[PDB]
Amino acid sequence: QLKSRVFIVTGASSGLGAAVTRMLAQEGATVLGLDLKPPVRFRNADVTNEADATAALAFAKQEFGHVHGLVNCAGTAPGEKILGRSGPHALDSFARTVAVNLIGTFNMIRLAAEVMSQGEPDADGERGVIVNTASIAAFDGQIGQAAYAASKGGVAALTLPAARELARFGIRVVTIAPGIFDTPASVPFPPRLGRAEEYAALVKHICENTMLNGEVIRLDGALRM
Amino acid sequence: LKSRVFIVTGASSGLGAAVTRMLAQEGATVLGLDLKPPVRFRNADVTNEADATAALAFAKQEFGHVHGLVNCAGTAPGEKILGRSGPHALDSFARTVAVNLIGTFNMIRLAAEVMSQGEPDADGERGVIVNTASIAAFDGQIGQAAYAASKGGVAALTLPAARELARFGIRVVTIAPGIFDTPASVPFPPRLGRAEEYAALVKHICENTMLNGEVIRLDGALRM
Amino acid sequence: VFIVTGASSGLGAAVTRMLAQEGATVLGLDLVRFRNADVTNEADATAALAFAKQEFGHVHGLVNCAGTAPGEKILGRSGPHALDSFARTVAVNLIGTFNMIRLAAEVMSQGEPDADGERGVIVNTASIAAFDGQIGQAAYAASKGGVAALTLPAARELARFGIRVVTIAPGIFDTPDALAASVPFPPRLGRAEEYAALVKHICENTMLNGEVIRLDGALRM
Amino acid sequence: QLKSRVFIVTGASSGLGAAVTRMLAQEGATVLGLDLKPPVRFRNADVTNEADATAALAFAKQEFGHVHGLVNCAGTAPGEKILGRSGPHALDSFARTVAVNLIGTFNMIRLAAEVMSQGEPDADGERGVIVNTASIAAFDGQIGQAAYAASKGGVAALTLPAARELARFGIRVVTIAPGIFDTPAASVPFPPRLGRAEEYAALVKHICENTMLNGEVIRLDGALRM
Repeated sequence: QLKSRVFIVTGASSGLGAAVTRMLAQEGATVLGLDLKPPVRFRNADVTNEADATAALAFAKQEFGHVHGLVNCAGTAPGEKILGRSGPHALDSFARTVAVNLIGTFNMIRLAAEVMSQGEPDADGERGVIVNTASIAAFDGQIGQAAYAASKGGVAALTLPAARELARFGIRVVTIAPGIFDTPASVPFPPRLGRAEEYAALVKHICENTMLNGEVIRLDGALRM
Repeated sequence: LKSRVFIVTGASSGLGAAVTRMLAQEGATVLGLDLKPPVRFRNADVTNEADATAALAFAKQEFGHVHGLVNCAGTAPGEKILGRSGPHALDSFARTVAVNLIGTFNMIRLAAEVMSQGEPDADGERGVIVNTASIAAFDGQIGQAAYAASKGGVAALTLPAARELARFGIRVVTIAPGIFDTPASVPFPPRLGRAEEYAALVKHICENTMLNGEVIRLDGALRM
Repeated sequence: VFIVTGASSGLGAAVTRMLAQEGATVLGLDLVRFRNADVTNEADATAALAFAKQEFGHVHGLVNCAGTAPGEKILGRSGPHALDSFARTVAVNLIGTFNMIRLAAEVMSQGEPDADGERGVIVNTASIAAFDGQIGQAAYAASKGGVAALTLPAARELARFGIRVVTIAPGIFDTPDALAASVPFPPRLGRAEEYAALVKHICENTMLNGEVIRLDGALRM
Repeated sequence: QLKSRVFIVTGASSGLGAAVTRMLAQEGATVLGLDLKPPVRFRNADVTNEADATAALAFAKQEFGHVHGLVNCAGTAPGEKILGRSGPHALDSFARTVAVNLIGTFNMIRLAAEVMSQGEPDADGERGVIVNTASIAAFDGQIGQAAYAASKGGVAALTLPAARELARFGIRVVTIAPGIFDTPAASVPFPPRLGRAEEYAALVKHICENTMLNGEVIRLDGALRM
């Protein structure tokens, strides 16, 4: 049960983050939802920014004493071709998508983990769970997804060395790679957009299933782009 | 899962026994198949067409319609391609491939036919097929050619199967387990898996409609 | 000295061509010298490998290109997929290459290492269906998926004797229409010689081991 | 043949880029060697800076007339734990490794590809080949390799969307994931040794010649799993 477990949810104001936050709250969990702007406490923070990350962790210690969970859902999925009519893909645009998607989730990991590390382990020796949001684009990059695919491919790659290291402290790191979700016909089955709640239902299952660790789980109705 | 009819392979022990246990406790009805006795149990050779056919008739008559198939029939033998004795016996590779791959496919093609004829639930779903590969399919070690190749063919089966079966609202998902205690080096949890953990992933797969066509490693982050 | 499986046509025939040009000795096997053999059969394969040892005195290479790539649904108009058809595809594609691997490896076992310590190189033909199985390719995907998974345990064991094991997963080749149009680049069918060319890159580059290499023009089915 | 073809190579001063530049020179190719420090024409460039990268492409457009080939070999490979004795992994250190390994290769790719774009197709219809250098850590990330692994995982994941877009113009994009090489061992199954940079170069060459190789990541690692 997640009851009285303290989770940090990133991208918490909408989409996958909102749905995870909601799921945790229904399970009696305690949540710090973090996002750039406003839609269980909510704080504003740029996950990319060191000082904002630090201050949200300091808010967590001070309000709650412990952190047992981190769910990285802050994310941007722009579309932009490597060679546009206009000229080449903006460099800034690519660096920014990498900064939000990859650097931000790493930033939340290095700092959340420091804290989970200090808490009481459970019966299995578990101290913490970290879940990240990659995307199916990490494996099936479509035209115009270069930045996005590279970004989420970095997240997907990060899972295993993070799992191997944090195993020491009994912290799990698992990554979900979602397909198309109804968030702010092609799909073999079910032939429809994923509902955020289905994403959250997998998140909770990772939280509960101690043997899931170091893996990237495709959640995509068998879609291949 | 309550009042749903599931067929489970390798049901007399290990993963399959834990899956039958999980299902029954969820109020589902289970036809557990295995070669030898340990919810009804019936003897069957998952490999044999006629035998698999008869098992599916028993289920059609007896319980009426089939919702679920969990392939947990397998063998995990170990044999060098080149031994002091000589090269790896051919019979032996073929038997491992018969039980793991050919037996899984057989159970899929016949369970699928029956699910095909059933009525779709609230999401349009007519059945779920969960397959047991192995982390050997990606991390084969010395000694594991037969098992690795055999489980690797089950893994690759997943997607063409889900793609076709989508037509009928049948999902196909494969799990790739690591080391489970069935009949030290693991990163975390630094222990063998309990079979019950495998059954709980299967149950989550049953519950989560968006899981389809995927191979899910369940192995405490172990790379062999 | 090379044994090439499925050497009568397709990719096997181009592989025999390429080694023939390179001035190697080839034993072509199929249902430079040919020899009629069933890759599946424990006897034919032994007799084949015994042929090769007395007639040739060593074995340095094995290229498995014996294959069937047939099409059939899991639920057909008529009924379920035939079990024997499925078993037969697994047999040719997977049992047959394993049969050839266990035997050729026994011989390459007993030969002289070169300057890199290499006694042998085995190249297997998987397929992209092993990762992108399209509807109707369950048997094909399953068996070629078996091949692909074999590569690493096999390379890890055979490392002992300096035998490398590499698998190629080709996309669409003109071997025995605009499906071609759908391959991103080059937008055509692959030529068997290009396949043979990678077999050659692999025989040449000692660091390629234990890998499945896509040769598919960026195609995803 | 690589004869008369013009290549840009990145991290050209040592290790893998050096050996690539060597093999291209020996096959009679014109080579633009980019790197930060010196040991075919060499220029000093930061593959990460937009203006350095634009200045290198203009240079090679004016100087040689075309660009047919980009080989990305610039890269760093720090090890730092997520949670170290001192404290958590520095933020900016992680960014910096992502910036050299990932933002760097993308910068070169977007700019080279623009130029390759503007040339004539060769006999196979090919205007370019881009080979990237990822690493086995993209799939087998070891302890301490988080930043390196994510970086290279980025590079690996880029390859298919790039080949898919750039197919339109006949530019192939292929990524090699090398294992342990002798660049600035009883563990590798066979050969039980560090790879020589020449063997990396030889795969780069195989890729330039083989038109069917596109959108893929090739492990070049002697079957090592980290």
